[PDB]
Amino acid sequence: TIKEMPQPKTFGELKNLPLLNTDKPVQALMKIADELGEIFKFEAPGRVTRYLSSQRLIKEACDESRFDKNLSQALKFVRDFAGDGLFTSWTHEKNWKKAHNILLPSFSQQAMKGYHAMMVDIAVQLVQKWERLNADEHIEVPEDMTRLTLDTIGLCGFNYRFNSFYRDQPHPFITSMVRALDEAMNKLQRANPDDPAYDENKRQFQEDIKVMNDLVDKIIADRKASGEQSDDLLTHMLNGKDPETGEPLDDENIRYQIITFLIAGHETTSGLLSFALYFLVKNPHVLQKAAEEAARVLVDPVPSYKQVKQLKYVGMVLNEALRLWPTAPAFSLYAKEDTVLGGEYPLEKGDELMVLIPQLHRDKTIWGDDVEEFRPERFENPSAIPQHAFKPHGNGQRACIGQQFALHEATLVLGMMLKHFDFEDHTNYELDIKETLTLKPEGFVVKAKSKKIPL
Amino acid sequence: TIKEMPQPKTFGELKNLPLLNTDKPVQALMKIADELGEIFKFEAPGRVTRYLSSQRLIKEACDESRFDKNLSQALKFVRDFAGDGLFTSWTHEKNWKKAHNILLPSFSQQAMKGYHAMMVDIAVQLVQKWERLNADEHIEVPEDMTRLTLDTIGLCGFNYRFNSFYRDQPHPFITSMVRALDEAMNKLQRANPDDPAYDENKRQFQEDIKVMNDLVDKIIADRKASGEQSDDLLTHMLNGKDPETGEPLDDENIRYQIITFLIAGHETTSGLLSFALYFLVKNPHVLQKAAEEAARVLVDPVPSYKQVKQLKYVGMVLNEALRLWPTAPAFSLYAKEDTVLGGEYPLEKGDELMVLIPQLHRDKTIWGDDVEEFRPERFENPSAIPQHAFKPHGNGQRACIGQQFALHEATLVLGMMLKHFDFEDHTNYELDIKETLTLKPEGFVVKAKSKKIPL
Ligand code: HEM
Ligand code: HEM
Ligand SMILES: CCCCCCCN1CCC[C@H]1C(=O)N[C@@H](Cc1ccccc1)C(=O)O
Ligand SMILES: CCCCCCCN1CCC[C@H]1C(=O)N[C@@H](Cc1ccccc1)C(=O)O
Ligand SMILES: C=Cc1ccccc1
Ligand SMILES: C=Cc1ccccc1
Repeated sequence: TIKEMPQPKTFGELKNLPLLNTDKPVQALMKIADELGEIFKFEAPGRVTRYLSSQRLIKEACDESRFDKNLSQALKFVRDFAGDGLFTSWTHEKNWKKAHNILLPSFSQQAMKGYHAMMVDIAVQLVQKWERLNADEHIEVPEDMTRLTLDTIGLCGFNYRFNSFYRDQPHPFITSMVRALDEAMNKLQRANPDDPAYDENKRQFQEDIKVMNDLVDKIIADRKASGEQSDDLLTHMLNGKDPETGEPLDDENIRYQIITFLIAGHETTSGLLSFALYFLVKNPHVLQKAAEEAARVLVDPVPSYKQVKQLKYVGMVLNEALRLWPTAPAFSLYAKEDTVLGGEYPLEKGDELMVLIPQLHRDKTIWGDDVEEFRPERFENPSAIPQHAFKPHGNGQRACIGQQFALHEATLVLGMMLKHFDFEDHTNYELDIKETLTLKPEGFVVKAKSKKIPL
Repeated sequence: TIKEMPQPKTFGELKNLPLLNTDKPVQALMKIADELGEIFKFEAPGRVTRYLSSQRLIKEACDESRFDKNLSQALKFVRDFAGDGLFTSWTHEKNWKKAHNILLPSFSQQAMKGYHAMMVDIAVQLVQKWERLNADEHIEVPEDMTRLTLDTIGLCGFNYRFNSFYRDQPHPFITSMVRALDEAMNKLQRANPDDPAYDENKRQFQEDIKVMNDLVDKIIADRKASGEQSDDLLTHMLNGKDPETGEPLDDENIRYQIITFLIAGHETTSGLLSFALYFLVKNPHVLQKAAEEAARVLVDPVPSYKQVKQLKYVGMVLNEALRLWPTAPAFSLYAKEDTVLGGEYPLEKGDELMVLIPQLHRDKTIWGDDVEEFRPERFENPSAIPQHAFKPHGNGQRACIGQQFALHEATLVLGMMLKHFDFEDHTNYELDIKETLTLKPEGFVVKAKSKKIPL
C-alpha cells in the first residue's frame, strides 16, 4: 500500500522554498502540517525533505539502526561558526564520538552536584533583581531568562561571568549570536545566496562571528593563565582523554565546543523558562500547585542539590511546557539504507526527514482531546506514554547531552521564582513566538509581588 | 589704607568674560588666584564680582551679620529646574526657612541611624559588582561612584530604587542632569545667550529638565500609592510642619526639593569618593593606614552604624580629599550693608563675593608649606583647624544640610572598598578634573584585587 504524500504549494523553479520567506517559518510549517497531515514533501532547488508530524511515523524515524542524525540546512549554516562541535558534527566524523566520550562525564550526577552552587549564584542574582523593582515596574521575561541562562552556562561551564544582570542591554555575545541566528534563519529561503544583494549580510555575519570568537579567546586565555584549580566543562575540554582514540580534543575543536555550549547551553533553556512562566500565569491552578511544592521543599534560604531533585511537580511543569513549545523545534534525519516508513512511504538510502516536534507533541492519538491544555499531570507516569511521543531533546546517541543541566537549572530557578514571588499577567499577554531557529516568547511581561522571604 | 584690587586680563568690551570660555573654569580661576593673590576683581558686561582666596578675607565674608548667601550666575541657571528648593532659594524667601525647619530633622543622628541599613544595601551591591569582575577587567571609578551615590539618596531619601548597578549605561536621570549642569556651566561664558547658535542647547536643556521632572513624578506617585509606611526624607517633605509658620511644604516646592536632593544629595559625594580613591592609589603609605583601619574595625560582614563611626582615619582621608578638591568648589555672598573687607576693600550694599574654596584650602599661612601634599594626618586633631579655614560644606545657616549624610555614606563605602579589595593604578592615571559646576575626576580607572572576604 504505497501512498503518495501531499506537498504544499509550489512556486515554479523555487519549489516550496518561498514558504520559508517569513519570520515564523516553524509556525508556518505547523499550519501546513495541520492541513496536509502526518507527512508532507518539501522541496527546494537541489533538495528534498519530508516533514513528519505523527508519533506513528516518528517512532520509526527514531530507529537508530535505520536513521542517523542529518544536518538540516539550518545546522549547515550554523556550522559556519560552530564547526564540528557536538551539535553540528556528523555522527561519522571522528570528532563527534571523541568529544562525546570526553564531555559525557561533564553531565554526570557528580558533575551536576558540582555545578549547583554556581547555578544558585546566578539564580539569586535573578531573585534580587526582581526584589529590587519598584512598584508597578514589570519584568521583561525572555530578556531576564536569557540573562540568567547565559550567565549560568558561562559560570558553571567556564568560570566566566558575563555579568548579564549588570547590563540593561544584552551582552555583546547575545547581540551577535541572535544576529548570526537571524542570518541563518533568513538564509534558508534565499534562492541565490551569492547574489551581491547579500554582501552586507555576509560582512555582518563574519563580524558577528569574530565577536563570538573573541569572547571564546578570552575564556580560554583566562583559564590557562588562571591560578584557581577548576573542575568544570572547560577543564574536561582541555584535559579529558577519549577512552577509544586515547586523544584529547585539539585546540580548533575546543573552540567550536565552547561556542557550541555557550549557544546551546543557554538559548533553549531561556525559551523553556519563558514558556513555563507564561503557561503558569495563564493557569493559576497549576501555578499554585507548583508554588505549594516550592514552599514545602525549599525550606532553606539557599536551595540544595538534593532539594531541587525533590521538585518533581516543577519538573512536570517544565516537561509540559516543552511539550507545547519545544524550544529547539525540529531535528533532521537521513535513511541509513533503503527502508519503508509506516508501511506506506518507501525511502532510499540518504533520503532526509524533518521531525516537526511541536506538531508531534500535538498528536491527538497520543495525548487525547485536551491536547492544547497545559496539564503537567500528563507526565506523572512515563510508562503510560507511548515510545517516542515526546522528543524535545532529540533522539538516541545524538540526543541533547545537556538535558540534565537544563532541567536542573530550570527546576532550581522556577522553584525559587515560585518560592519568592506571586506573579500577575497584568497585560493579559497575547502569546507571540519569535523564531531564531529556536523558539521564545516575544514581549512577554509580568508583575511580581514579593512574598518577602529572605535569601 | 584703601587698596586697589588686581584684575586678570581683559578682552575689550567683553571685559573678563572670555576667561570662562573653557571646559575647566574653576581651575582657570584657581590659576588666576595663584597669580593675583587673595582677592581679584572679575568683570563681565553688566556684572562685577570679587574672588576671595585667603582665610583672612573669607572669615570676614563668613560673618553672617555682614554677608548673606548670594545666587551666583551658576545657581541662577540651575534654579531653572531647582526653583526655590533649599540650594537655590534666597535666605529671605519664605520657602527657605520653612523648608529648612521642616527638613533639618531628616538629618538628625536618629535619622542617620535609620538610613544606615539602606546605605549598606547599595554599598554591598557595589562590592558584589567588583567581586564579580573577570580577570584583568577594570573599574570606571566616577561612573560606579555615581551609581552608588544616586542609588543611596534615592533609597534612603525616597524609598525608590534607581537600580543603577543593573545598567551598563548611566541612568537616564544622570545623563540629563549631567547635560543640564554642562549647559549651565557653558551658559556662564556666553556673551550673547540669544544667538541662534544656542537654540538647540536651549531645546536640549528643556528636554533634560523634563526627564528630571518625569522621574520626580514617578517618585511622588510611588509614595502616594505605597501602602507600606515609611519615615524618610520624602515623608518629612509630604507631612512635616514648619513650627514657625505652622505650614507644610506645598506641592510645587516639594517637587523642587526632590530634584534638589536627588542632585545635591549624590553628585558631590560621587566626586568625593572618586577623588579619595585617586589620592589613595597615588599615596600608598596613606592607603596602607586607611586599609589597616578598615580591616580592623569592620569585623562583621555587614558594617554597623557604630563601626562606621570608628573609621576615624578613613574620615580624615575624606576630609583631606575635600581640602584639595572640594567638589562644590565655590559659594557666593552679597554685602548686606556697606562694609569694609579686610580693612582695605570698601564694599557697597549688594556687592557680590565669590569664595574660591580650593584656594582657601591651599592658604599656606593656615596649612603650612606642604599644601599640595595629600596628608590626612592634618585632620588628626580637629580643634587644631582655625575657624573658616576648611569650608567644603559652605557657611552658617546656609551650610550643607546633608554634610553628615555624605560623610557617613562616604566613610562606610570607602571603608568597605578598602576592606574587600587591594587597588592598582594600572594606567598610572593622570588626574583630569571634569567640571560640571561640580568637580570630578574624568577617566579614572583602577584594577581591584579581591581579598576574598565574604559578605
Ligand atoms: C530545554 C533546553 C534544551 C533543549 C530543548 C535542547 C534540545 C536539544 C535537541 C532537540 C538536540 C538535538 C538536535 C539535533 O538532533 O539536531 C540537542 C542537542 C544538543 N544539546 Fe541540547 N537542549 C537544551 C539545553 C541544552 C543545554 C543546556 C546544553 C549544554 C549544556 C545543550 C547541549 C546540547 C548539545 C551539545 C547537543 C548536541 C549533542 C550531540 O549530538 O552530541 N542543550 N539539544
Ligand atoms: C561631599 C559632598 C557634599 C559637598 C562637598 C557639599 C557642599 C555643599 C556646599 C558648599 C553648600 C553651600 C552652597 C552655597 O552656599 O551656595 C551645600 C548646600 C547644600 N547641600 Fe551639600 N554638599 C555635599 C553633600 C550633600 C548631600 C549628600 C546633600 C543631601 C543629602 C546635600 C544637600 C545640600 C543642600 C540641601 C544644600 C542647601 C542648604 C541650604 O542652603 O539650606 N549636600 N552643600
Ligand atoms: C538550532 C536548534 C534548532 C534547529 C531547527 C532547524 C529547523 N528549521 C528552523 C527554521 C525552519 C526549520 C526547518 O524546517 N528547517 C529546514 C528548512 C529547509 C527545508 C528544506 C529545504 C531547505 C530548507 C532546514 O533547515 O533544512
Ligand atoms: C552646584 C554647586 C557648585 C556651584 C559652583 C559655582 C562656581 N562656578 C562654577 C564655574 C565657575 C564658577 C564661578 O566662578 N561662577 C561664576 C561665574 C561668573 C562670575 C562673574 C561674572 C559672570 C560669571 C558665577 O556663576 O557667577
Ligand atoms: C541551539 C543550539 C545551537 C548550537 C550551535 C549553534 C547554534 C545553535
Ligand atoms: C550640588 C548641588 C546642586 C543642587 C541643586 C541643583 C544643582 C546642584
